[PDB]
Amino acid sequence: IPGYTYGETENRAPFNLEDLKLLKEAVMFTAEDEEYIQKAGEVLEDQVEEILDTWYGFVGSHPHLLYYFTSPDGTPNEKYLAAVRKRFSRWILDTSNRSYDQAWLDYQYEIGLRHHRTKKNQTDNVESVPNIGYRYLVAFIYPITATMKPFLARKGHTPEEVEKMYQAWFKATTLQVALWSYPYVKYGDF
Amino acid sequence: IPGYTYGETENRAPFNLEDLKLLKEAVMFTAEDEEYIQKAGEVLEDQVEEILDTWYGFVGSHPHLLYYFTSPDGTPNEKYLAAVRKRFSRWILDTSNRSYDQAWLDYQYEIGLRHHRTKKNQTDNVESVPNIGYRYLVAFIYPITATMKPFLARKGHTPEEVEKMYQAWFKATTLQVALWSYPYVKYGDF
Ligand code: HEM
Ligand code: HEM
Repeated sequence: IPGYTYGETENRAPFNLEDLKLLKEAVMFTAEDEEYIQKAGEVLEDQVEEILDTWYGFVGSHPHLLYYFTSPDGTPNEKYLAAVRKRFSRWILDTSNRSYDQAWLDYQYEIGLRHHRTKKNQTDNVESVPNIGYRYLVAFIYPITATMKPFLARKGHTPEEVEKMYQAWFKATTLQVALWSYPYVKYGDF
Repeated sequence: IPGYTYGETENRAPFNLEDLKLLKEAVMFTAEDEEYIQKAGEVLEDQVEEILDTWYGFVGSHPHLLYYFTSPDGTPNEKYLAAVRKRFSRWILDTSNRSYDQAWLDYQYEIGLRHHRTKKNQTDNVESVPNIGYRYLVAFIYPITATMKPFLARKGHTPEEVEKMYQAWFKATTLQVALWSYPYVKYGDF
């Protein structure tokens, strides 16, 4: 997967497992969620192409969102979209299947950097907008969860079990966006 | 309510109603959510004392969270806790009842400043930790929604109605924390 460097990044994250422990506590994430996030992964894995179509369909319906994938002429850079899409697809699996350990934290730092002006447009060597306003990274916690919700019911568990996979995904997505804030936030304010 | 200055803030927010419309789109908030957030705060009005108890009970049971309300010697400042609790109580109603317009936006900027080192500890004239690390503001999107969830069902609405009130609360909470990122974010990166 071009551009995908999980576990082999150039930098160690500026946060460690003790930071992660304390943030899991803030998001109410426990060993029970670890179990249900894996089950979410099992439910979602064969539905990935439909998930991506649904996700990028949302992004594409709003010009000020599609904007972050645009060439200077205001049109979508289709090379950029395609390349990112393969890494997003793998992130769905990573969220479900990776241990949230130090290597995981290292890639969380890398993903933040990539949304931020620090590294945006460098992975795919494209000309696009320099920065994704942090306001929308936070905003997107909601649609990520709303996108996944229908797919978690299709395979075909009880409302009680679906709710647990959904709640685990919500906690896991919030935790990640919190980490991704690091390069956006004024030094010492994170 | 001491320190509560809604509609009476010193400054205008660096964001406007056009920003708010674009952020609402990013969190999938529509006229349909206005109706159910209104209903939510009709359901929640009666139960605010129990909600506050549950909420500060979560904060209180994690030393690194209770931390943010502590005096320099490490002990919780009870004056600070009781005063802020009155404004948080009002915020529950404001989220449900206020029209999200320019004056609401203005109070959003104020709330973010109060969590940040810019205005933390001034409203109540207390001496406490200087800054709430932004990682936890994002993290708290989760427990805030989890706390409201049980209370939204207790007035005997249908499961689809409860779900709709919850999803509206989730959208609205996410929208607010995105706006509160303003004083935390590197100038120009928001
Ligand atoms: C909950 C919030 C979000 C999640 C879970 C998410 C997910 C991801 C993932 C997994 C990648 C690939 C990372 C890699 O390189 O391995 C990525 C990159 C990217 N995302 Fe997001 N994203 C979020 C917020 C946003 C927002 C608000 C936008 C704006 C439309 C956006 C647009 C992009 C763009 C343009 C890239 C390519 C950045 C680059 O040049 O490297 N993302 N995103
Ligand atoms: C979803 C995220 C959060 C929400 C919805 C929220 C809600 C609120 C509200 C409504 C207020 C009072 C605003 C006013 O003055 O009218 C407040 C203040 C405060 N909150 Fe939060 N809060 C969040 C994140 C956090 C976090 C992570 C902490 C860490 C414990 C925290 C602790 C405090 C403190 C210490 C104050 C007083 C700040 C000051 O000195 O003015 N909050 N919060």
